Amino acid sequence: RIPLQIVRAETELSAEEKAFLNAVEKGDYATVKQALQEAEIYYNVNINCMDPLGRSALLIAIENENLEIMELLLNHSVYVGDALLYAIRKEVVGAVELLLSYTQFSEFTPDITPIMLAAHTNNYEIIKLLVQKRVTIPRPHQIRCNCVECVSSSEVDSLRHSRSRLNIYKALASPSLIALSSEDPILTAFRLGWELKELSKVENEFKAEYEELSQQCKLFAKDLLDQARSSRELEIILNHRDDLAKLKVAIKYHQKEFVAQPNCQQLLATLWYDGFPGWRRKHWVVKLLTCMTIGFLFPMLSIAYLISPRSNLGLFIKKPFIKFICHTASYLTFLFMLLLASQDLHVQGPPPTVVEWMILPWVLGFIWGEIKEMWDGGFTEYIHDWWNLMDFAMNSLYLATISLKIVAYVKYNGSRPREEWEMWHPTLIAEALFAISNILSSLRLISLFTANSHLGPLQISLGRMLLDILKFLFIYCLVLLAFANGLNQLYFYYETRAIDEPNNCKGIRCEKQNNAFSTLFETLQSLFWSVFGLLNLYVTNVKARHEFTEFVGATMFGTYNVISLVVLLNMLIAMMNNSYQLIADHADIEWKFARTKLWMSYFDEGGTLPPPFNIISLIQNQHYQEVIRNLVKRYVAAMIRNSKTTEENFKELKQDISSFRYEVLDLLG
Amino acid sequence: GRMLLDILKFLFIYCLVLLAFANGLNQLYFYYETRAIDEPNNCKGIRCEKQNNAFSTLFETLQSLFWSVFGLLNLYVTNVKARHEFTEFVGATMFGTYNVISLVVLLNMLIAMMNNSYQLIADHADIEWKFARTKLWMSYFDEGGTLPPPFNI
Amino acid sequence: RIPLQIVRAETELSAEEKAFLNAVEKGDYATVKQALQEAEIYYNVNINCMDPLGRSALLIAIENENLEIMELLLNHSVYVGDALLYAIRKEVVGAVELLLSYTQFSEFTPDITPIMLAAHTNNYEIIKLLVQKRVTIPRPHQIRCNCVECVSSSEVDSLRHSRSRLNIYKALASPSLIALSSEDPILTAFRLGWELKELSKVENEFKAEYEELSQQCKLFAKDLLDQARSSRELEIILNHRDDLAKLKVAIKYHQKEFVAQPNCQQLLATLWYDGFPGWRRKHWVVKLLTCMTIGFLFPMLSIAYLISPRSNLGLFIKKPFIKFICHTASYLTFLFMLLLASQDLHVQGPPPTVVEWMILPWVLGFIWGEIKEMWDGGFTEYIHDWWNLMDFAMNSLYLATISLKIVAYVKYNGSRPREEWEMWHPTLIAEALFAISNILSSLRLISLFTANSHLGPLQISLGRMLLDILKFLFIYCLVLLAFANGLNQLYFYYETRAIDEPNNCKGIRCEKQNNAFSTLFETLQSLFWSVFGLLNLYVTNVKARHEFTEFVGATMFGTYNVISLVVLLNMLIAMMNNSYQLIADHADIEWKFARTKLWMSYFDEGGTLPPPFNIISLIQNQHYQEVIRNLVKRYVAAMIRNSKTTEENFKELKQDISSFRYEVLDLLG
Amino acid sequence: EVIRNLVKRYVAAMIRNSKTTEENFKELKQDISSFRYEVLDLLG
Amino acid sequence: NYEIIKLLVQKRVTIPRPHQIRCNCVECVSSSEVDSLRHSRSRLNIYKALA
Ligand SMILES: CC(C)CCC[C@@H](C)[C@H]1CC[C@H]2[C@@H]3CC=C4C[C@@H](OC(=O)CCC(=O)O)CC[C@]4(C)[C@H]3CC[C@]12C
Ligand SMILES: CC(C)CCC[C@@H](C)[C@H]1CC[C@H]2[C@@H]3CC=C4C[C@@H](OC(=O)CCC(=O)O)CC[C@]4(C)[C@H]3CC[C@]12C
Ligand SMILES: Clc1ccc(Cn2c(CN3CCCC3)nc3ccccc32)cc1
Ligand SMILES: Clc1ccc(Cn2c(CN3CCCC3)nc3ccccc32)cc1
Ligand SMILES: [Ca+2]
Ligand SMILES: [Ca+2]
Ligand SMILES: [Zn+2]
Ligand SMILES: [Zn+2]
Ligand SMILES: [Zn+2]
Repeated sequence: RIPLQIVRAETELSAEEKAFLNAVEKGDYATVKQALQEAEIYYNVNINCMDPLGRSALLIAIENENLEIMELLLNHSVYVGDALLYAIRKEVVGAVELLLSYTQFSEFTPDITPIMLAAHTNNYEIIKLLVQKRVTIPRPHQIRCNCVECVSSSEVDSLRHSRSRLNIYKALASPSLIALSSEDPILTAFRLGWELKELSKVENEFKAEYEELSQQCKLFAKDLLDQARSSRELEIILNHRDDLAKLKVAIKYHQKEFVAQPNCQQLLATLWYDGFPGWRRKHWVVKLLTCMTIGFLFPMLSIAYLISPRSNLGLFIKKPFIKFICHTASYLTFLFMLLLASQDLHVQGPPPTVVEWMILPWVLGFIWGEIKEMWDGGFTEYIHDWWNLMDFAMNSLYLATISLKIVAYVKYNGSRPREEWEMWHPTLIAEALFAISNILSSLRLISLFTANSHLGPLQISLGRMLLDILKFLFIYCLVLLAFANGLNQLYFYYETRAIDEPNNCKGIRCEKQNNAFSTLFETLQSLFWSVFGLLNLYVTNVKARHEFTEFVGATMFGTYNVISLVVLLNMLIAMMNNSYQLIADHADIEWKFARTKLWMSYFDEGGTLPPPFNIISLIQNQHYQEVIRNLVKRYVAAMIRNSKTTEENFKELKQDISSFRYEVLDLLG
Repeated sequence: GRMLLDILKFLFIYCLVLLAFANGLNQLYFYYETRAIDEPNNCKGIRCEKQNNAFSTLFETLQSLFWSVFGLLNLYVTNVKARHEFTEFVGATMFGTYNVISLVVLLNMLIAMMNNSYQLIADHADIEWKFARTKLWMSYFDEGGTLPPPFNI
Repeated sequence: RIPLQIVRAETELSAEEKAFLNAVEKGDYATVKQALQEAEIYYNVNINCMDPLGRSALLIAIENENLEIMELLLNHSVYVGDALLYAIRKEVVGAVELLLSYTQFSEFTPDITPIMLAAHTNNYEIIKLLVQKRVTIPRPHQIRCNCVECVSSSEVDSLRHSRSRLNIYKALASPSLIALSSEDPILTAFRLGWELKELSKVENEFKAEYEELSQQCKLFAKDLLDQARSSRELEIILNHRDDLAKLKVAIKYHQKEFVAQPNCQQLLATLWYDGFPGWRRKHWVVKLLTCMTIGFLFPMLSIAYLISPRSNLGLFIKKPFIKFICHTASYLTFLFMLLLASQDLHVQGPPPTVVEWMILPWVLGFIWGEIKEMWDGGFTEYIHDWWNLMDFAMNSLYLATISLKIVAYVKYNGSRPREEWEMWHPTLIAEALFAISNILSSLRLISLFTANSHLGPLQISLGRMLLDILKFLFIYCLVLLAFANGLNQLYFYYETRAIDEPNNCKGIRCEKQNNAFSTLFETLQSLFWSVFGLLNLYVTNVKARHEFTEFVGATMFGTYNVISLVVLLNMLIAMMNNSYQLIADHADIEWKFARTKLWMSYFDEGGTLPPPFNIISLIQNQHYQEVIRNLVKRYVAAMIRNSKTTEENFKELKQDISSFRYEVLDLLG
Repeated sequence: EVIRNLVKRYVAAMIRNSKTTEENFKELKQDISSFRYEVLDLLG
Repeated sequence: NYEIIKLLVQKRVTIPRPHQIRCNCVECVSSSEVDSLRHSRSRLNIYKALA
């Protein structure tokens, strides 16, 4: 048998104390009043005694929402320590008002204060009541602060310091506490969410709590925007300066839900189709014909803007959608010329052809536009855009091409057949670089999928899955390098000269593959091509009769095949499935944020002409404050309605019924 | 690592199917075994430029059926020098049934199992990783083994 | 503007009728009583008037659970038609008892009766109250009944007939109505669930409702089994005759949940490990060593059973687990001999070797065991097992092999080299058939995965996904046949003789593939092998300079590749994913049912010896009734507890409070 | 006529389905408090 | 709510007719240009009422 006793004993209550606590629980006002009056005289009952659950009489009265018994206990001067915190957590306005007018165990940490707890409960009534007085919340220090106080607190007690910081940020990120006590609730929500996201990044632990607090701030900003009821209010909000300034700030803080607001998107769409008033209601054929017409007329629009910007055609290109169409048409003509550029080849360093002469101004315009964007935007913004990396690569390659061409033009005059050219001849390197540049230039069209409704979210999904692909590539490369090292170690003894080969061809790119694993570089290439099955099996064979060596090499090759294809590739498929399912929910918001950034990029005056043509306050504050006041009122009302539309409710109902029953029985009897 | 368990579970039935078809193909083809001298380059087996004797012995049949999973086994290996077209057709049918089972059926079922297991274990990945990392960190708290090789000797 | 009016007008209530209905809704007993007494004299208020929702005063009283006002209305003789149905649906015992003691619109169809509605509500109290009287439910006819009444009702009104049949089956399948009024609740649940499943199969519409009713009956049987509290009760239940007879009946009706009951499984496990009392608590190595020892000693156990069944070794094989081990060991030795059978070949029809002579008794034993199982079990049971099909194939092939061998032995004596043998020589056909038989024999080991905990549910999952594979194979074959027809139509003009080929080899199984699409059979084979990439591209090339024909053939081949691989194979993967996710939940129950069938197959005396050694009542009814009574009581109590542990509840609370308030105000004032 | 029958049946069925929140508990408390105040006024 | 809807329809109540989906009258374009948010909200409210 297992004897069961009380290992951690406490102080039991007497019979009279238990009876008094039972009377308090049942809500019998008369018996509780008699017990208090008798305790004043006989001192037989301790009014501050706890229960087996640790609650005192005052805590029992608070938990039952019994205001009469609460006031009766308060009038008899019972212990009140931390009772206000319990009243606030219970979210009972009457208890809070009663207690405001006036080391034991506690359910609240020592750093919790009444205003902080009210903010944690996000109860607008109690938060407003506490802010009516002079209450303050301590300022959290910098995320990476290194002052003496922060390091001293961290070293003395890391748990307490982290808990206090989390409690402070829970208090500040309260939507009700931001609705009050905040000059600009929208900007406060933006920056508070950004700081919470940064804290989530920095704090490896407590990451989920900071992430959810940041998400809560983002949702509060979105709902405040949702409360707008007219286009005038929306324009006032988005144009406020601390045009579309606040929208730009929201984009800066990655407020995807705020930007993808349907009314914000509608306003941005009206700005986007400046020229066409009825683009929303048109047939597919009409839109396609209009887009084709504007694309084919892009040089005329660019020339008209160059000559006279103030005309029906001069300023027609400054419209965002028209500007986008013209830039896309210019890039498409550039790609068409790139395709045509491959339609005498023995000249060493030939002069550029007509197609190359037409291509050159586009390349110069691309370089000039890149450096102009670099100057106008800045450094950090330029480097934050990943597409710019590709642009840089393209430009560099093109520049290299030009350089090499010039070199080949000045260093060579004779016409020698390409068969006997040097391997590192300038023309061959220039042509290879130009081909790579063509590949990258055509691949640059992916970024335009954002402008499309059907292609945008798909591109978002693929870009997000590229992260899982990158994660898997590391372990794949580790396995590939391991097996390459092993196969090269095994096979490098049987390396044969190219002369001994049947066609004087050495390597795996010959008709009969040979020396697949002779060198580490060739072993890497062989193991790569085996993924796609282009490496034949007889490459694991050697001229000598070393059948054990051939079998071991074949076994290494087979194990590599099994791992890379059966195991790693299926695991990659499973990871992609999971990630795509995870990101399918938020694809629309991500796409709309990306498309909003694309649209905003075409609102600026700079960069109007596509290549190659580019180389040739108090009242506003008062209006914003009035609109913000209206939005805050509407948001508070809506959230109260949503909250209004548990076991403690049934406990309160029972308490009310019992109190009424005792009152009636006392009045009658 | 957790999906490796599903891989191990699937490997048993795959090996059963592979052994069955290897037994059948060897039983059918072991009569037409040819010497290495008769081969065009004195090379016998499937690791030659022209594959031959793919199903002559049980070991070679196992290797041929393994390499057929990755497509490195050519079709003409189901051909014999004699004019036994029925035997060649039956051997080719056995090879094709093995291909259908191992690739179309077994591999897709393995993919489905991996999907289910990965979805199941995605929820608790963080706790498992933190437990493993805690064990790794604790392994470096002890005085013993401070010096890495070769300084430990 | 859209004018809004009442298109379907009704009869509005007067002011006094509306006031009376409001008084009834509020529960004011005094005003309702006064209104009734005044209506008796002045006839100014219609006591049977409806409301805008169609409810009368009696229906309002019933819906509020106001028994006092209900009785007051009943004492004044108000219209009571269909009020009992509303009382039953409300599941109020007091209303039902009041109404039992005593063409307008109705919420219940005309075929609904009080007992049927009570069964639909599955309320044990009301069902018992109605069954206390003499109530009956009409018998549904046969599922495929063809009497005059059924066809007449179906032709006159199919909707009404189907609705009435569904209502009757909803009534009968009520767990409370089966707990009462049923001699054998378990057998009734089994057969009722089976019949509901058959109706679901037959009725293309209403399939989901019959499926859920059948599932409900299965769950009721499982819960009744769950209520057993001792092994004596469980043995009495499972051994009842209308051993393990009721368990066999449950297996017959595919009661998977009933069979996979943990207590049923525990009893079956104790029966399964008859010899070993402590097999549950043993190490893996001990179990493996014991299994290997018993497997290696299987011939000794078989011989001991043959000689003297009554000994420590004679009856040691009759134990189910030992019998399974011996049969598995015998089959494994047979497969080992099959493997050894491939270790002079110029003899036409050679005599059987030592390995073949050892194989022959195993084949004879397999055939004898198959026919013995066919005789002992029956025809329908034998053909219902799909594995038997494979067995049949194996046996047939083996028989064919033997026949051909005999033919080749008697028809040929000379030793001619195999190179110049006929294509259809008996020896070649016999060897091909034997190889196919070996493949099938080794593949037969899949059925033993059921006996394993880790391999069982996996086999269940793969078997269930084979259905999706079969479904996909139809459309794949349609596409394959279409493209084969097209490619053959295009290419059959350029068929070349085998002599013209470089090595006198014609077809795709040559070193240089040729005539890939010349004939329909060869086109089918080429398109099949292209799925696995073994068909080379140059097969779409012809000797003539018909570049258009070659391009069109290559385009057909490429379209076939795109469809079969990119489209069809990925769709197959998606289908397999969905089906595996769907069937992962019930894998354990399916596996345990299959394993129970496997275990039961080894409980019988017949078939004890594996090949080749196989060729050398009133008191019981009273006990079952007592146990069933105990189970029914426990099940009723448990289900009532589970149900006890809506807006109408709050409406009833408000009604009670208002009635109390009116009573107090009348008593005081 | 058929549409009238269908509309009646649909209305009844949807009302039944809707019948079969914190504001409900607030209303219950309000009713109890009103009854309590009425009784206390009537007695006292 | 069927009860309240019936009570209000007992009187003479009307709901404004929404225009064509691709209507191009002067009133629609004027309302869209003056306040797109208000016009869209009113159209959505009308269609919520009718449906
Ligand atoms: C598929 C092969 C033939 C490559 C074709 C290359 C280009 C001709 C395609 C690739 C991506 C296409 C672009 C994808 C995105 C859009 C957005 C599209 O706009 C919309 O879809 C919605 C209306 C709007 O832009 O506001 C305008 C066409 C455009 C530039 C497309 C123009 C044609 C592009 C450049
Ligand atoms: C993987 C390759 C080498 C093929 C091996 C073929 C056989 C040697 C394997 C295949 C399936 C195996 C069987 C799968 C199922 C079982 C159940 C197993 O029992 C259990 O797992 C739980 C204990 C119990 O049976 O009650 C006993 C071994 C046995 C017959 C296995 C014996 C060994 C078998 C026949
Ligand atoms: Cl070699 C290259 C270099 C840079 C770039 C980047 N870049 C683009 C590309 N856009 C045009 C359609 C898809 C994205 N337009 C530009 C206009 C001005 C400056 C840079 C520009 C593309 C290609
Ligand atoms: Cl050629 C063959 C024919 C039939 C069969 C069916 N069969 C089996 C197969 N069992 C043994 C282990 C896995 C399933 N045992 C038997 C005992 C008696 C009778 C038939 C029997 C297998 C192979
Ligand atoms: Ca750029
Ligand atoms: Ca059988
Ligand atoms: Zn600090
Ligand atoms: Zn009938
Ligand atoms: Zn209009």
